[PDB]
Amino acid sequence: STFRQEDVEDHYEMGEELGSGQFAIVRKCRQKGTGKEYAAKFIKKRRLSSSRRGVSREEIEREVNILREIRHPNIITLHDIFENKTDVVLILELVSGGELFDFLAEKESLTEDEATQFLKQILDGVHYLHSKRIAHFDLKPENIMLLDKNVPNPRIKLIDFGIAHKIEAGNEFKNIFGTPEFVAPEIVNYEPLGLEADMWSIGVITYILLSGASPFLGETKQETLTNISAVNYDFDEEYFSNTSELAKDFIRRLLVKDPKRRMTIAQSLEHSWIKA
Amino acid sequence: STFRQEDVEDHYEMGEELGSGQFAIVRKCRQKGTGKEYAAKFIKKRRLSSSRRGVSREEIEREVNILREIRHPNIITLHDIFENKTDVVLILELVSGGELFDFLAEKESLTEDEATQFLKQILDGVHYLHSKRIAHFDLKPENIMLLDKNVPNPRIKLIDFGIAHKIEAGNEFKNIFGTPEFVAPEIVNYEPLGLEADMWSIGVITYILLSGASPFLGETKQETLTNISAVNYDFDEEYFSNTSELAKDFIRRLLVKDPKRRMTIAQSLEHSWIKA
Repeated sequence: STFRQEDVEDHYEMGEELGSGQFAIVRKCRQKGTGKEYAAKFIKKRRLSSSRRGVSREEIEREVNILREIRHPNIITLHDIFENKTDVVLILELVSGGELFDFLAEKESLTEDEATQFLKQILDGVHYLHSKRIAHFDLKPENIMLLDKNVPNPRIKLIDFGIAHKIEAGNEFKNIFGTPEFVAPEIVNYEPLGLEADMWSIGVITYILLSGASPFLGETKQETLTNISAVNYDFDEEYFSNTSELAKDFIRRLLVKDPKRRMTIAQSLEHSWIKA
Repeated sequence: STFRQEDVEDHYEMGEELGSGQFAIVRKCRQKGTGKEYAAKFIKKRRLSSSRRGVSREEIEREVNILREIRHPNIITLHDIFENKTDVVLILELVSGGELFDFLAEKESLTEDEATQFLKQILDGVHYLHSKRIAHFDLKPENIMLLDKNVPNPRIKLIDFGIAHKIEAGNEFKNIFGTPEFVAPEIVNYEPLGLEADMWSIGVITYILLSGASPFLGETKQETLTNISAVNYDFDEEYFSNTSELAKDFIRRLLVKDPKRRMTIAQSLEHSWIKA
């Protein structure tokens, strides 16, 4: 594929920095032709043959390709793609209403009806992707952005696909990526991956939505990963004293070591806790 | 343990930024009491209970503890430790002569006698650590700094211990850390770890010193890790056409999937290729 070999500065005005990914730098920008505001994602390119400062070209295309197919209200849109020697610049949809992580702390804990209002939107977005055999692999509060934060039940779009793959496979797909807190045991153990890893993440997100705490985080990175592979977590009455058995079951049907016994996305939408 | 709960700015002047680690920010600084120049490493602290922006407190102490014991000419020294709400600030020795990665590209390839001049110093530093049962876990050209770059056979000190552990164990130690290119298969497969992982890294460094290329890097992260677990590499005549069998053997006795059959640090110093 080929992106626009042009100066992004010619068509978009840069300013206010937003996210700060590993090799990704996000900046709030302004389209000159219309005045519309967009979000520009700078992806540094893997330099001279053998290096690690930057993302590989082949890995950048993968992300673009996925954003191209993608088309769903609860999911980000890619408008333009630029490129130069050093960086590829994805012009993306701007979601100004802040991350879900930010939103949580200020409420600190949601009611089950509120929690399911957020969850339904995720499950819709994740359902759409899984239909097209796309695994996000990085579902977490930081990649769940609200359109408007100051409305009663805020509406969300999913962001960041630098790690998403198409599981278009009678193949084998393994590797280690994502944030330790949210990764499924197969990623931790370096075992075959599928769409099932995202269902583990949602289980973790849901735990965080209800309790506020992360089910698997420990005092060290080592320990966080031990807990995940072991599946060492419990519904600590502290938070789950007044949580329904259905809500518990939903989470308990998603945090299952064996990816096959783990719930799928269509089963999650048919659950009594989520279903109307 | 307890660090200096004081403003680092009161005792050291900041300026020129050097490295840019994940949660670590390195800055070149100047001691006020003497005028001596030091390197200040800012470590962001893991914030409200459940988070990932920053290193855990327990993980920061571990690094400090290791730098405290540490005492060897080819190894960095920790002078002071400060702390505030957000960051812990390690005042470290300043190594101005740039990274080994930087040095390589401008040469771009070393002679075996030169290569062993660098290697001996590493093996000495790594030997000292392994004696005290300390595994660096992050041996790579970016963590190997030269004192003076413009001298014939430059002298090096090892840096960055945010990932180093003491393998003081009738215990189990597993987790995933380091740069994909240099990590040993047991880290990739999430299997028990020991001092042996560092011997894999040196094998990789040595390959890079002689050839310039990284033995296991592929076009994607997935592929890089496949090659490591598989141990898929060959002495490509392109680079190794004129490389000695001893140099080959040394590398070949270090890139062994099974950590036990892999060479130990004392065996590496007794090798004909390294030994006087």
